[PDB]
Amino acid sequence: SLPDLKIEKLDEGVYVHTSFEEVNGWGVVPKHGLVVLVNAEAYLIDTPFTAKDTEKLVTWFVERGYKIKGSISSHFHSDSTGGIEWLNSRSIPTYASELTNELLKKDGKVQATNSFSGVNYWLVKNKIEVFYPGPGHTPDNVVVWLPERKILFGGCFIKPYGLGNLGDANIEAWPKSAKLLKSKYGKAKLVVPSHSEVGDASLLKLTLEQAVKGLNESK
Ligand SMILES: Nc1nc(C(=O)O)c(CCc2ccccc2)s1
Ligand SMILES: [Zn+2]
Ligand SMILES: [Zn+2]
Repeated sequence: SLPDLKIEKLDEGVYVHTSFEEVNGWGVVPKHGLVVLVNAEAYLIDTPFTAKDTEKLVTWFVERGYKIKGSISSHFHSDSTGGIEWLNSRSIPTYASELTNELLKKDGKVQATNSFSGVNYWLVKNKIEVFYPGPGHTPDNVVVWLPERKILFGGCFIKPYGLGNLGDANIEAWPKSAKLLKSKYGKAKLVVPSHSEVGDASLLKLTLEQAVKGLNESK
């Protein structure tokens, strides 16, 4: 009996969707993703945990005149991919990196129907960019950049106050990856993490600090 899916305007044409799980040992965890509008078309940046919540989310925007053109999953964990099966079931195109789909397959999960590879990928040319900084929270994690309003979705890689679940993490690489991300995206106006509140580009420095600290206090 946890809070319900929330949808909230972040900037013009950019919405944050927040869904909720109770995870043993952590308590209630929020999960943020985005819905990005381009004309009468909406793009999901990460899916909620469940089919149910992905249905709610899609319907919210359809009922407002938008076609759901596709969704992109920042990494293979359920908090980014839990809605792929329902989106596939609706013939909404789903995008994940080639590395994420191979991890979905190995984890016994349904994969995204469209895959991409490389450091930079345009989901929508000059409007929605995907960037791979390196392994960190997971081997596959990517971030999503909106050049318009200078908004960076960092997924579960942006971890300003603690790294979270390290089961699938690479703590060796994470400081390397986080320095790179800070370098590329220092001029972001807004940075959206998966599990804490939106902030500015200082969240990139905080993440780098948390990655260094986790490497150091790993010995
Ligand atoms: N679905 C969930 N993802 C994660 C994750 O680490 O990405 C969870 C751990 C909770 C946590 C999140 C942020 C900072 C500290 C702890 S739960
Ligand atoms: Zn994760
Ligand atoms: Zn997470």
